[PDB]
Amino acid sequence: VLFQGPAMSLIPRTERAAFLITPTSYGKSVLGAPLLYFPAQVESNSRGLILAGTHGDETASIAGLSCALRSLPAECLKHDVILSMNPDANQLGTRANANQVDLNRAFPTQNWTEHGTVYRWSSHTPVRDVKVKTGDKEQLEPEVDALISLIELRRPKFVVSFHEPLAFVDDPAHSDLAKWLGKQFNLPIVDDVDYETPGSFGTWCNERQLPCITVELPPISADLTIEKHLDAFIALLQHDP
Amino acid sequence: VLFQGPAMSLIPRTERAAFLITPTSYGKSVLGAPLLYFPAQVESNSRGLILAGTHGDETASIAGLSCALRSLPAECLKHDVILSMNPDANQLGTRANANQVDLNRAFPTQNWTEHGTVYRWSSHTPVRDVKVKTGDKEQLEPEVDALISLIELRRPKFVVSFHEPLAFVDDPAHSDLAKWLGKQFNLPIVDDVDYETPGSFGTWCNERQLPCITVELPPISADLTIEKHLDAFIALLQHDP
Ligand SMILES: [Zn+2]
Ligand SMILES: [Zn+2]
Repeated sequence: VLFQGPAMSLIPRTERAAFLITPTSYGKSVLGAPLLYFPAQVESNSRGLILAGTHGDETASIAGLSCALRSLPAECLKHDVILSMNPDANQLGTRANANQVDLNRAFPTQNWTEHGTVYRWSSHTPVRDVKVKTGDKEQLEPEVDALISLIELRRPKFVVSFHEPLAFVDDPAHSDLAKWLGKQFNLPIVDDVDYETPGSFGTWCNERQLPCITVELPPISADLTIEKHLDAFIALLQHDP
Repeated sequence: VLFQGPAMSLIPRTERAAFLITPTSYGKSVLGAPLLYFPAQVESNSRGLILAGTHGDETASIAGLSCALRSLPAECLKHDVILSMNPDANQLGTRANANQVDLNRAFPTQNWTEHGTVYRWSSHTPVRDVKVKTGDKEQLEPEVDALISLIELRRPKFVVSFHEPLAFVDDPAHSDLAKWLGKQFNLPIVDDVDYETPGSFGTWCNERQLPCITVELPPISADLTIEKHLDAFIALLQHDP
């Protein structure tokens, strides 16, 4: 290697409480909060979508993505960013939205059904047994409906979605983007996990041929996320795949 | 000791995604989300107020308090509960609200001023230097205004407020409640920290003679919070001080 590639130049730390990009609303939550995204600032053929907050209690990734976004000069942002697609679940401290619907079981995939499912209470609980709803067959959850119209409208080339706490990069298709992510975040890659489950966002994306990678952080606090992984998020925000 | 006091009886784990208490709104956030509290269910002379989410990125305590609340039989709840008093900052992944105001520097205390202050970027950053607003002298932030009317209306006997990541129980007055909290959460007690700062909730409470204890968790994930401290939150929700 001939020289270390340059350090990213960043908004000064002292200025980082501000958002220099005014977000645009793409909808309204069940409780009536606005759903927000920060539009990409660079024109390019590989503009995609970086997303967090599918599950309202997986917040280390929301904090890391928000800190990264506010650390990046505004004109460097290559992708649309949604800090949280489920704002009600964030203020309720729940995995599910305000109707007790797991939004990752609520996309209208071909195999979607109305029967509920169960999620795991905490990472060391031996079984998944917390009952959770998967949606109404007549009407999408508004956070789902809204994310779907946004993707229709903006056409990202890919989505990277952040979760916790499974500690892996979930790759739908042996792809370089997933390898690059595993190296950035120092996490192992697994191949094709939950891309067939009724209503998962990965299932939904595969049906549309949309590359969708999920990065599952380990169970780490927001503070450790900022201190260990800030650069990995910032890199991602500027990354060409 | 003659026998171990009885285990708390809890809603079955399988049923815990539901809230059995319908919350009441006490206001609206800057972005227009509802501000919610769950009313105490037991009549008593010592009803108080348990609160989290002053800072939008301190979410381990929101998750723990929300999981505790949904674990407790509804009729056992002795205190009002606010899972998050700053829902916009939760969906934005920021410490400050949507106007970049630190809500713990925004209460109308006697010594409140309009000058901004600075908070610490992460727990191992050597100085506080992230600039942050403290409010408008003509008008309260709506999350502050709303919490203040709620306290006026309900008259709690005490407030316990959850923060992260300082790892201590901040006691304004050498009190038993703070000792009981330090023992429950296994955290050291410190005495009179930040109860004089302009606009802090502790300063504001002291001026009204309202006992206000702050529990600062260490920097821990939500998952570890649920697994190590769930019982400590559940106990608190039923505790007579
Ligand atoms: Zn998740
Ligand atoms: Zn705090």
